[PDB]
Amino acid sequence: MVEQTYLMIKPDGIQRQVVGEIISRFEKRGYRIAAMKLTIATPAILEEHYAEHKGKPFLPGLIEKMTGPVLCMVFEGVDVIAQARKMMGSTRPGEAAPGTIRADFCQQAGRNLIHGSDSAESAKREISLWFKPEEIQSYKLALSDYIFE
Amino acid sequence: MVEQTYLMIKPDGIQRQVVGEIISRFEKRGYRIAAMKLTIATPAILEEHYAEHKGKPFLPGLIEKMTGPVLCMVFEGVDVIAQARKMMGSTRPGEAAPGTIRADFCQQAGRNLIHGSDSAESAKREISLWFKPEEIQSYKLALSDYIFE
Amino acid sequence: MVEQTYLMIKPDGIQRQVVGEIISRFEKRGYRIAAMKLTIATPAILEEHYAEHKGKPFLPGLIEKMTGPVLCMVFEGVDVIAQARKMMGSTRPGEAAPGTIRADFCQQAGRNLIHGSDSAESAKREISLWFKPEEIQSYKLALSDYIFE
Amino acid sequence: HMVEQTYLMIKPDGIQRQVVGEIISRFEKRGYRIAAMKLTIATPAILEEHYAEHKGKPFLPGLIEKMTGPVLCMVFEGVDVIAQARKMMGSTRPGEAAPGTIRADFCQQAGRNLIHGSDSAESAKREISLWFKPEEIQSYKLALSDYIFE
Amino acid sequence: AHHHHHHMVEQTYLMIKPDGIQRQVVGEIISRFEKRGYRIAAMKLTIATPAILEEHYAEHKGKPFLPGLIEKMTGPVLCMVFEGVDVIAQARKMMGSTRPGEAAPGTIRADFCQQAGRNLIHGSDSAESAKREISLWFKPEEIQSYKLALSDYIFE
Amino acid sequence: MVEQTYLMIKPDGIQRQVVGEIISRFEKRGYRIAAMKLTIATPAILEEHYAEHKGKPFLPGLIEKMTGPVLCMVFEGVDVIAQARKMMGSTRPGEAAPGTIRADFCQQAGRNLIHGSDSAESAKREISLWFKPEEIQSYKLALSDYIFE
Ligand SMILES: [Cl-]
Repeated sequence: MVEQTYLMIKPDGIQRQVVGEIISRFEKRGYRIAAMKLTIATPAILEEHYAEHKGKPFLPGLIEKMTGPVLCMVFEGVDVIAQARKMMGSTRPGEAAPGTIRADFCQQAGRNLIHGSDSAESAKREISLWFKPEEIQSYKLALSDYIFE
Repeated sequence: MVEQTYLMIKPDGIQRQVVGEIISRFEKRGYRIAAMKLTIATPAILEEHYAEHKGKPFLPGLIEKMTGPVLCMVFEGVDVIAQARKMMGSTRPGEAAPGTIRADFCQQAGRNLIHGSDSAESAKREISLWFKPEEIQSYKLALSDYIFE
Repeated sequence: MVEQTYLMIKPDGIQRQVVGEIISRFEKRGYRIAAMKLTIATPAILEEHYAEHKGKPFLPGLIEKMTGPVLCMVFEGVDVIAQARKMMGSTRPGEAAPGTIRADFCQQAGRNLIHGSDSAESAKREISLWFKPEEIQSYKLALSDYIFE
Repeated sequence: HMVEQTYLMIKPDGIQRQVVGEIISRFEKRGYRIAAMKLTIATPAILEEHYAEHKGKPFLPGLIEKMTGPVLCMVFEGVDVIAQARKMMGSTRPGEAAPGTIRADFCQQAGRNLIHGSDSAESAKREISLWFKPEEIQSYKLALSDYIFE
Repeated sequence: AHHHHHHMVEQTYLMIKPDGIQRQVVGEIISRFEKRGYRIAAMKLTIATPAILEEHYAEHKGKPFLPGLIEKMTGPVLCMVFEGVDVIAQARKMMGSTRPGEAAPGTIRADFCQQAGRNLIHGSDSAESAKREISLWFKPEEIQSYKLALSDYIFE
Repeated sequence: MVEQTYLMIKPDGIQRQVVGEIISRFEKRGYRIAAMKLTIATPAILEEHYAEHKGKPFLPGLIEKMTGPVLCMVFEGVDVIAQARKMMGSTRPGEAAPGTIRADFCQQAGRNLIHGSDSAESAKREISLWFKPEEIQSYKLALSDYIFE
């Protein structure tokens, strides 16, 4: 049993031109790219994405920072939702562990390069929000026998 | 004065899991990602993509190799069409220069990891074939003053 | 005072073609390659290597997965037995720390890329199993004065 | 909005193992700004002042001897950079340092642990002044600031 | 579909010289050949001695530079066999010119080295030399036959 | 017989934060850092540095782009003046060979990341211009026996 998580490179990842490095970290574990799309995030979609924060004082500033180019991604793998969260590291980069994306690339939570789903429920919701069903691609990795038990 | 080229990671680039490395090579020069999407190429679109080879005996082999997951990309930069061709290297990896993608990653022309547009006209045609206009994203790189004269 | 440990790249490390990357991680700390040999592991030698697991339900599957090309290695360094174990990370990649081999490359314990000795006793036994004394090479690293206190 | 500056010094082992660029890249990767950088050869006299906290301890003479050689003096600027650089360097003893840190990734023993970084705000001010003249510290703004800082 | 066509493959003898061992760039060198989907068919660390080096460099017998070459090469070496399409000529192209200063950027010798006498790596110059060098440095049972799982995406 | 060349990372190399990568390319060949200093280039020193272009119409724009942070460097090696020029590649990145700094990082001559001396006479003049004598450091690389014949 594999699962799928929603990962999104934020505008700072695009603008600092580290998209390839981010993708490589997930490919390195044999996670499969099931979907990928460059878009420019808009306030209306971001308000849905961040619905859990509705009415909170920091939400307007969060939406402003995210209004820009983003790379929407779906990666598939064993326990990938929780594992991708571990790979990203703490929301605050100063607290994140060395070897994680936020620790290795970033300084502050408001520019922390990447978003990943926090749960199976949120991954399903986020994938549906950002991707159309036909944009999720089903194929098998050739090295599957050497990646999976 | 910048232009845009169509670059497509072929199924071998997906399956060998070098997508991030490929993207990083173009980001390294300050080329801007104007569009990106993962799809599974169909014979119908591939026949149009390779229309110049219609009626040639090798065309079905071109289509069969490409019938699989691909990463469609548009990169923007100065002289990017010709420069991306130089970065990919010769169609036959054995004839490509060290430091090019095909020489660094590949052995044979039928598995040469990546496609790039040949010319201004073919770039325009290929971008329109593989992307809808709403999928092309316009934004400015923050480091523009240090990339461009 | 240096010691030596036995490290073995498993068939998944060979087939995913990450041998050089694995070796570089150990070279990076100034560990010295004292022995190295590519072989195809057989059930007979694998049963002796994994003798502590005879009678366990997982042994037949472990032997099957290990019956393939392997890279046998001996590395020398201060505390290298325990330190290589730390560098590999937990047997289960999902529990391994960021920056370890298993966390960076793998998903499941049954395909976890590499073996390393767990103790001085096991290192001595494993080195003797896979290498004859004449295969252990003694030389001094040129940068020794800058590696060892 | 508040950044600080720390003193980081590549020790002679970092120079001789020719990993200076890799070390610098690790700090550049987080958007830390190079405010000062110079190659020098450390002398016993400056090392005794740098390591004044260890005066009288038995290990000090050997520490000075190993540090007498080429070093790269550096000042990096960023949010919480003093403590952050210590996190990135890892434990003084490489065997105790976390994977992904400089000491764990490159080193074996504390006496050859590749790099020094200030341990506090007071030590950073003292060490920056000790090793650098004021005119060697450069002020400029990173073009990527809007995407590094909140 | 995606399955490869049959191609004849070659095997070349590549040897990391003592400078490659001592500068601790073994992994980086191996990665360059793995990156193209070349298969490791054999690999062994040894210490090269004058007698075996004299046979390795038999074409240089009696030449005045041979003694110094043997001295440089007396030390730890990594013996390797890599397999791939046209791998003998391709590996030579990847190593670059004998003189690193003449080697093309992106080759091993241009990227790592300064002078011919410390140029990090040896590779066979022809099929006949590869057969002879492999026999010199490896026993027959040390050559391993297996197939790369990514063959359908490495080979056309 | 070794020589010394003057290499200078231009403001675009500082601002794109590729200083470490540049330094690593020269360290990779066993070139010795003999001197290194971060400064801010002024028009007065830049006019002397570019004295050969006195009176030419492009000189004011060149000076303007170079007025910013720069990393002054001296590297020592066999034939290092010519070799560093080869490693940088053509002044115009579009003409530069794959694997060179300018081809790998840059798009246009006006933002081409790095300067290197063009001759022994220019290297001696440029080192004297940008460094005080006491800033040149004399020491021997411990890897010398494995770098030099
Ligand atoms: Cl924060």
